Amino acid sequence: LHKEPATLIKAIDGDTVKLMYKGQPMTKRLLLVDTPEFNEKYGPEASAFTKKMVENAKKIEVEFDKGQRTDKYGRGLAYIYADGKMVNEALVRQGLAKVAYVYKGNNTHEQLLRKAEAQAKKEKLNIWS
Ligand SMILES: Cc1cn([C@H]2C[C@H](OP(=O)(O)O)[C@@H](COP(=O)(O)O)O2)c(=O)[nH]c1=O
Ligand SMILES: [Ca+2]
Repeated sequence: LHKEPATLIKAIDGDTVKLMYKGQPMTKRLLLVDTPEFNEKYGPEASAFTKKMVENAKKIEVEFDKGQRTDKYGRGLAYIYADGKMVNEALVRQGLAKVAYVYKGNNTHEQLLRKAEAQAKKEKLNIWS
């Protein structure tokens, strides 16, 4: 996989962000994770965590997996990096997202994320508390 440049347009919620990618505005949905909706428990914390991560970043990168790059809603499916740190993994490590939506073909970082989820659950963090 390769990292490609993008710039933040707007934080949306815990697992979606609006970025400018190849010069077009696009809503990116984070691969392999599920954050609670803003209206559910830890939803506001997940949105806040992602917002901080992307808004503080000096460099945001998008990394597509091997499979489909857009979902049925037209959202980009990607791993997103903020100054080299993966947002998807960070949310999971903090117990603010579950590993989820693991489809054959877009799952290169599954093991990495499940490893994070295990540590988060061990520490009884947030969703696991
Ligand atoms: C993460 C991801 C979600 N999706 C679709 C599945 C779900 O369809 P449904 O909307 O019919 O349930 C939806 C969940 O996204 P959200 O968690 O943002 O609601 O996004 C994909 O198709 N591929 C993916 O990799
Ligand atoms: Ca969600």
